[PDB]
Amino acid sequence: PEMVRGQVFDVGPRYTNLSYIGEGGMVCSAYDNVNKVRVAIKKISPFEHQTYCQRTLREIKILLRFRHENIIGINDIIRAPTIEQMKDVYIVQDLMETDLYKLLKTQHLSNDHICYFLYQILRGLKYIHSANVLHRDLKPSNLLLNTTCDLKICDFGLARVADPDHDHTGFLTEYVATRWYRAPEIMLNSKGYTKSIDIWSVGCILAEMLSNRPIFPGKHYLDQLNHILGILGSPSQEDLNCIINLKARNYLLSLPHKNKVPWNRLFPNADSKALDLLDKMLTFNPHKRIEVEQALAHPYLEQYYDPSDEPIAEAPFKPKEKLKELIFEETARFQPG
Repeated sequence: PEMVRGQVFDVGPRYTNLSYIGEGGMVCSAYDNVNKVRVAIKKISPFEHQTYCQRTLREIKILLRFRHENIIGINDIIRAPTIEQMKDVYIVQDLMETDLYKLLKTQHLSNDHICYFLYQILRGLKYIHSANVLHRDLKPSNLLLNTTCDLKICDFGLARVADPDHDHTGFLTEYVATRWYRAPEIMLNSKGYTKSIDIWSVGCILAEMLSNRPIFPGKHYLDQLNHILGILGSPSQEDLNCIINLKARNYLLSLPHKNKVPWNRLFPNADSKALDLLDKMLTFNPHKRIEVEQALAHPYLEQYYDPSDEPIAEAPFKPKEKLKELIFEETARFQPG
């Protein structure tokens, strides 16, 4: 049994020469003796918990169905031959040089790189959204990059089927996405069941690519809205009229007027077309926010835009013990024979 930091990392004879990558459960790289490339392997041990089972099953199901150049695939899944003996699952994925979190911490991005990264994010997102799926946790660290800057979206653990008719909820209740990338409506009146949630996150990522700093670095859940409104300025009457919930609307009406910070002041070196797109992605009113297909068609991305090479999904998506069986069944295809 292969060990890494005194923990079982039991990936069998196919995968040898392991290195600790990080405890995201545990991630290691390994040499794939069939394909003769190094690969990334994630040990998952979810079987005690409803929620870990749920996220693991949901994610395996999604990644196995999706097939897209800008979405991480599952290459293999390793587990014991029986439910009884299955205590962990190993997911094998392409080893990627880096991720956009890592890259932003150290590397200035040229406008060509920002454009290309944005294109690839949106291309992948077009596919996701076309499958009626919301990623719901887009952020730099979930955007993987190889040495030639090919980008792949990962981590669908928090994804959901879109459900715009049931999106409404009360004020300060919802926690969807990672804070800095969370759309204002999540705090106000949204369960994050609409595609606009992901576009907001992409907007935030784009801003972060322009400056290497998060645009809305909320210190905590509540501060996040302070940041958003500090840049977007006070919502318009029309946008407030769109919020029927009184607690949310009256909270916003209670705030002192704040003016918009012009994007070309926040990002003086940015391409003007990039800022135009950014503006459209970081629109306060999620109904007015650009959608993924419009974003791909924006002038900023004209060098790459090619709808015929921006595929959509063929097959949109519509207790723990049973989830273990479903995880066991979902991973069956990877067993010998």
